[PDB]
Amino acid sequence: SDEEILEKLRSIVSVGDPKKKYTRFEKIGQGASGTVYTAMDVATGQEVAIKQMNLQKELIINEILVMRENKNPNIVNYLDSYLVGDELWVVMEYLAGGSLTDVVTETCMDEGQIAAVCRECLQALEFLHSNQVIHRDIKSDNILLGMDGSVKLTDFGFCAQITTMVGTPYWMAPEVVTRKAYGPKVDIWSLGIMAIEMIEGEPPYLNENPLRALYLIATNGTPELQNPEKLSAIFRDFLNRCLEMDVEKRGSAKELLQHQFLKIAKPLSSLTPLIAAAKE
Ligand SMILES: CCN1c2ccc(F)cc2N=C(N[C@H]2CCN(C(=O)NC(C)(C)C)C2)c2cc(Cl)ccc21
Repeated sequence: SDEEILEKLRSIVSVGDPKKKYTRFEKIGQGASGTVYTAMDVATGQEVAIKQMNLQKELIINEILVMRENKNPNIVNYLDSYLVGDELWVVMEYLAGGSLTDVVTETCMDEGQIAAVCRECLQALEFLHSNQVIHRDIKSDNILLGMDGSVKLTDFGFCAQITTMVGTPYWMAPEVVTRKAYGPKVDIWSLGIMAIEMIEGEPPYLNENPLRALYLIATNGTPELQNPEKLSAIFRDFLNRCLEMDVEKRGSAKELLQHQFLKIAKPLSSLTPLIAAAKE
């Protein structure tokens, strides 16, 4: 029953006032789905991320329980949740070293550094997909980095869902653009686009308006590289497996974690000078 659901939700969310438990709020994102802030956990002295969502309920209960019971080092993990009147606040981890967008727009990554990042992102995807969660918004903006090179996937555009056109145009799979065929493989396509961001600094068609880019992806399908000859055969093979037109042929996160390209990954510490240079 209706009221028995609101009482179950009230029993699952954390006790306390998040306006008192968190301080130094700084708005980092906003859209029609909600607001994202960074904040300081008063008790722990750790920087956190907080998503605030209004009325837009039994699904909420299972979704909260799933993220509270399932943790992974390559995602910003659920820390707490609160009901503030009609709003639901979700507190999760945060990394303040910067985003992969900062790194790719400011610095040049080598194949060893791209392989390390791809591996960490693939581990996050494998975890989410095993919990029937499809991200739908994989892109460099959603990869937070720690100063030590640690990698955490976030969902600050509110796209992830347990299995309306969702995502960011340049990173969308063709089957999402043409028929909204969401599935784990759209995250693999998006990772392939993010791997292109790491080589060229941008996804394909970034110079075009986002709506035209949809028409370019729907017609071109598998995007072409500017200078493929500058890449190893193993990296090129990894990209082809991520950007396969055939959904079935496209590699899963589990399969791609076995790819020979990831075997050349440099330690995550190799990203620290890029993070530092991208920050300033
Ligand atoms: C905040 C942790 N979080 C997560 C981190 C980083 C990400 F990139 C995605 C992501 N999304 C998850 N679940 C989805 C599904 C439902 N949901 C969601 O906020 N539900 C409400 C609004 C709270 C009810 C997003 C997720 C899934 C698992 Cl198994 C573990 C942690 C998760």
